[PDB]
Amino acid sequence: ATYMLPSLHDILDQHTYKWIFFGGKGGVGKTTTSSSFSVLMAETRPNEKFLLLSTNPAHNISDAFDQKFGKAPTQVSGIPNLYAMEVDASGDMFGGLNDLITCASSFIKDGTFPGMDEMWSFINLIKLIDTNEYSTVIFDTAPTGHTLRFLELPETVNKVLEIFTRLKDNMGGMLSMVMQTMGLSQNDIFGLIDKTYPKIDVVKRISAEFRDPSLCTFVGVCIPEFLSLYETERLVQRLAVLDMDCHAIVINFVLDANAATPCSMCRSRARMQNKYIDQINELYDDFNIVLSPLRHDEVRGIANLRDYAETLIKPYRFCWSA
Amino acid sequence: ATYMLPSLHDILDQHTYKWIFFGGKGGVGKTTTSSSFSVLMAETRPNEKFLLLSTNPAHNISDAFDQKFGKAPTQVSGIPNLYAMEVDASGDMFGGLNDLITCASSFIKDGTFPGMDEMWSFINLIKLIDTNEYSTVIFDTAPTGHTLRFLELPETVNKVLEIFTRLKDNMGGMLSMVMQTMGLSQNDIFGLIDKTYPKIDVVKRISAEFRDPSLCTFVGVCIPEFLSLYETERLVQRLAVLDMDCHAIVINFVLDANAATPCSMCRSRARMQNKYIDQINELYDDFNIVLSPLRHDEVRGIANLRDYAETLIKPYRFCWSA
Ligand SMILES: Nc1ncnc2c1ncn2[C@@H]1O[C@H](COP(=O)(O)OP(=O)(O)OP(=O)(O)O)[C@@H](O)[C@H]1O
Ligand SMILES: Nc1ncnc2c1ncn2[C@@H]1O[C@H](COP(=O)(O)OP(=O)(O)OP(=O)(O)O)[C@@H](O)[C@H]1O
Ligand SMILES: [Mg+2]
Ligand SMILES: [Mg+2]
Ligand SMILES: [Zn+2]
Ligand SMILES: [Zn+2]
Ligand SMILES: [Zn+2]
Repeated sequence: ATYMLPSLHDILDQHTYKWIFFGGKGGVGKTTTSSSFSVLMAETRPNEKFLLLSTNPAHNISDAFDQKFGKAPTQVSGIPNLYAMEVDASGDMFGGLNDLITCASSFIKDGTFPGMDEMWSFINLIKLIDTNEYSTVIFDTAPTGHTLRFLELPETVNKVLEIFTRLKDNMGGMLSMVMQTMGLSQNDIFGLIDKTYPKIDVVKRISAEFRDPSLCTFVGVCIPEFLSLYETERLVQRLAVLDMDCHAIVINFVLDANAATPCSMCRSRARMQNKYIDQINELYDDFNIVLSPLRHDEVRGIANLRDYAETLIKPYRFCWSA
Repeated sequence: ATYMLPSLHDILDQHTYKWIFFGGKGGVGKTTTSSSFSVLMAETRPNEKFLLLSTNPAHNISDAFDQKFGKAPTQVSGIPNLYAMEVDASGDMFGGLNDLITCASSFIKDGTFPGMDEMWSFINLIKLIDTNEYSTVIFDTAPTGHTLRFLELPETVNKVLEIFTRLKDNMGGMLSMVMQTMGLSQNDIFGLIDKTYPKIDVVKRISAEFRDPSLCTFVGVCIPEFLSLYETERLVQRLAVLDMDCHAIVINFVLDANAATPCSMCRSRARMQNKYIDQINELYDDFNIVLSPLRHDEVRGIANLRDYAETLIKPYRFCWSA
């Protein structure tokens, strides 16, 4: 009843995608899967450019590729259309606009809203992306429970733009209060609003692309174990709240073993995994469910990232397959 | 040359310990190991009381124990001297002191130092711990790269107490500025400083216990793979910076396989693990290195947490052991 191909081949072939996120519990393969998929995209689309971004403060993209990446787009050895970059947590208009915001917000209740650094980090990031003309950006995220980088900016944008309105109108005398508090002219304050409003508008427009299922999708990564399914349920619910598309899950570390497998370790673990794979098949029956097998070695270097990518688009046949 | 028992038995038997942290890369077994060890402590010391705290916003202690825990100490089924609690991120003196701090700090450069919520979260936590009289608190931390909860408060304490000094002395007219800015009397400001200074002093005294190797130790958890050793090196360096003791690592998911093991998956993976275990044996030759074997099933429920704890103090004999 509506066979979903157990692969990311449809995502790979959907060239409208501008933003692709991979996420899930600690240790499930976010870095391995995002890195492998970004190689697959780059090698199948050599006439386009791609950016892999780590937003996990525990950056592991360098060690996955066995190549030193930095805080600026770095070209991947052997895949010259692929760039990788570490994004850290949180010009001089920043200082001025921030002070204007923090002062003006304290004129109303709950007026200490966070993520003004976030906004400026993100404005910088759009700088790079338009300049270098990437067709798609791939995110290697931090584990679930760690706040999703950039995904709440639409609510930040809204509070800033309403403050801009209040100041322009002198709503309840906020402008007078700010001028008298900061010793700025009406023209100084209007100058800060006017010069930065286009920057905010860009943030508004790209944040909307996160919520457009043609431009953005979020791929879940999990292991077939109680705690990882729990974290996956909570990631899927949080993405619904944020109006962001998630229709694909990669189940990683899948054992190629059954009741007839000699190894008693692989045999019993495969029994455990079977319960949780069936639970995922049931719960997410409209998703692409990709079975990424346990490999004989860690997934480091392009040869390994390439082999890992093959099972993202060519569904692996397990001894226990139908 | 200085045989370290490959177990946590010395830590288990060291009753001076008040604070024990478990940490490491995403997915390596922080929750499993902290939960198991906290059961072991509670069952070996039934006449004392123990608190297990999750500071991973992705709280998994409930699912590890298969018991619902909340935001207040919850008594563990079958282990009545053991309590478990989820600690979330960030009375009315809070609001007032915070406003006093944020105002007074802007009178000097870099005067926007973070973690005033942190401090108040922590003051609350010491409340519970002294009241309920726990001999030891065990922390299930967030992954490496995620900021270590409560461990930077000594530097927060210092900036607050110097502001207190400045205000008391009217250093460079900061007191006048604050009185005129906030419309408080000298006596109002002195009242806020005097009433909360004892609260700060408590934070100062307990933060110091984190840095006393008789009262506090940090146990590393890793898997024998490149990325996990990298994250472990970076956790160990960060704990040196913070003057916090780390002399124990648990290597988890260790395969009981060698060249003679029939299973080609377990045989090759054991070859990979062997390289990284030898690297850990070399690099951390003054540490307790505990080998926690891969188990046939996920570690959920007290029976499993108990079995897992046995290999924390009784070193497992592997087919490949000396
Ligand atoms: N299918 C697989 N078979 C074998 N090893 C794998 C597989 N997938 C990932 N690995 C290895 O497992 C480890 C964990 O993977 P990875 O670091 O990609 O996870 P993560 O979700 O990014 O972790 P973190 O939460 O720490 O960011 C790595 O050492 C990686 O090489
Ligand atoms: N030795 C082991 N053998 C088999 N399964 C294990 C072992 N240790 C842990 N597990 C299982 O592996 C999974 C990951 O462990 P756990 O959740 O404790 O790691 P963590 O470091 O707390 O992860 P996170 O970074 O998400 O907080 C769990 O499903 C747990 O039951
Ligand atoms: Mg990662
Ligand atoms: Mg955990
Ligand atoms: Zn195709
Ligand atoms: Zn003993
Ligand atoms: Zn096996």
